[PDB]
Amino acid sequence: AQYEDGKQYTTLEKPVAGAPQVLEFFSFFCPHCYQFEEVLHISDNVKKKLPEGVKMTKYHVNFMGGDLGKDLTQAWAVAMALGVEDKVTVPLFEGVQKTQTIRSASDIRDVFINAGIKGEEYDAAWNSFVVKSLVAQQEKAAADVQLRGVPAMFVNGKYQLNPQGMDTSNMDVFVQQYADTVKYLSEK
Repeated sequence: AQYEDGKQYTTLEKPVAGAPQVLEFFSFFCPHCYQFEEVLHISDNVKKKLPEGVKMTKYHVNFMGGDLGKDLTQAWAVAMALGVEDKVTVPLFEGVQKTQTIRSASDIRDVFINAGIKGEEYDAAWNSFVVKSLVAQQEKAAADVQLRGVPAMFVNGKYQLNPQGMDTSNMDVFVQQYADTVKYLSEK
């Protein structure tokens, strides 16, 4: 067919029940993830082509970047709790990979301060049990799919996107094939 199991996507031998409809995993340390966010804007272009009533989840992972890696997963939980993802995603990517000015939890916090989250509000969330359960949700979702690499995207806990099977001569064409593939899998 035009979309083939094993080509633009793969099928989980062990499907995950009750998984989110579209579930993306990334790391602020991950070079292709930087590309997906800052150059390709994958999450956004997928959103623009997803149907009605299909919600999108994006989670951070621990397995890159050691101690700071875990700090960033917790920081992403803060971002989700406060709803400031769109304000901190770029400065966190650039802080880790471009300028390399993120070297500690305190430097992560600075990004949120600079984006206008109040210090007391950040520190309260950081230490909150609401954020602890969000960190657990992130870990469990990754565990559920045996996640070993990023970026990764799953549709309905059953299908994993396979971008290596797509043409990358043209960025925009690549993005639409990716988005269109997510839409296809979504309607499966």
